[PDB]
Amino acid sequence: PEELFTKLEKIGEVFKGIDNRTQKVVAIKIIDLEEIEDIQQEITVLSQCDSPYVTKYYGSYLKDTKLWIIMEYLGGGSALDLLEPGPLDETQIATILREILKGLDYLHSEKKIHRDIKAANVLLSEHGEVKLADFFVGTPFWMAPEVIKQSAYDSKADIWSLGITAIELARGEPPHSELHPMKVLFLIPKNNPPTLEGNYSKPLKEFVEACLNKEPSFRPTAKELLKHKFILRNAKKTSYLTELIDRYKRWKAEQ
Ligand SMILES: [Hg+2]
Ligand SMILES: [Hg+2]
Repeated sequence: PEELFTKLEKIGEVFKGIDNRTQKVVAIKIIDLEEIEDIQQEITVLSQCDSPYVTKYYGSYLKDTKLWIIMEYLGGGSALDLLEPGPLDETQIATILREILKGLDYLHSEKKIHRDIKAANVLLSEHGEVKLADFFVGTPFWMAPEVIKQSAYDSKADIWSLGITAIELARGEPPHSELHPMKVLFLIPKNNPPTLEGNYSKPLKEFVEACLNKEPSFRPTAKELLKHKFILRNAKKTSYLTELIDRYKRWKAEQ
């Protein structure tokens, strides 16, 4: 059946697997089909995406009642995983942001909206390549005020989410992280937008402020932000991110 792949360790259950034809590692999500419409939608979008900044989809298979979804394997962890040992520096922040922006620029140029940009959905390869993962929708802390209000929105909603993600990358968590999500649901539309507080460079605070404009048309586009002062002064080779990957592995081993 699906002996085109060898299931390795569990990493909806996700497994590391190996493509028997090439010996390349894949991620295998196995869903017991026994609502299916949401799974259905996710698969169609992934197969419609084709970018090095977006997790590759390799195909779906049915075995008995189980759907096998073959995905790009990325063994560096999520950006959220990499915050666990301690703070990032601004080079690491800018580098990660820059790659997310390339992914957003790709998606926004293809008339797509991610709708769930957050550090947990930014995945790294073992070599430090950064890609976007995981397809009123979103995760409340990162949701744009127009999304929460169930108002009309477009790709600018992702830009707001990018700003909240920039705060998460700098501070380790989004604004309001200690509050019940239902309270956050009224706070976001009501309150002044968050700002990055603490000892960060002016360009970084300015990058965040630009994303977090309550008026979506005043937020820059992903193309524009790729040329932001903070990105240009601070972003370096993605291969330098291996240091963060190593930091996490060491941290995770010590418990
Ligand atoms: Hg996609
Ligand atoms: Hg796409």
